[PDB]
Amino acid sequence: TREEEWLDKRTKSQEKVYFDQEDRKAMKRLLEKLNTLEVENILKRYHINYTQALIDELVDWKTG
Amino acid sequence: KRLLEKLNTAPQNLEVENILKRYHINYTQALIDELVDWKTG
Repeated sequence: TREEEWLDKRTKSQEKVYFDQEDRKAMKRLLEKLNTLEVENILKRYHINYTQALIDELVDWKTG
Repeated sequence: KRLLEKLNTAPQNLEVENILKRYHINYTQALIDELVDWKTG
């Protein structure tokens, strides 16, 4: 017999769901607002899609 | 002058290739040769 806990959980649960969606929109809006290296060039010449991880290894491979 | 006139006239390839394998990206000998030359440069 604990109804106070029931209301407390309902409050935290619904608030999280509501603001969780708002967090997504907030990131998209601020990201769109903010929108408006040797290994990087060589790979672009070969028009090969390169991930950030691959760039790190090649740089480490040279320095190492 | 005479000696001056006379002077005037693989593993790294495997390392880079293995890396390109892990990312399953298309690799060509020209790219590997340049990266190898890029390492020495």
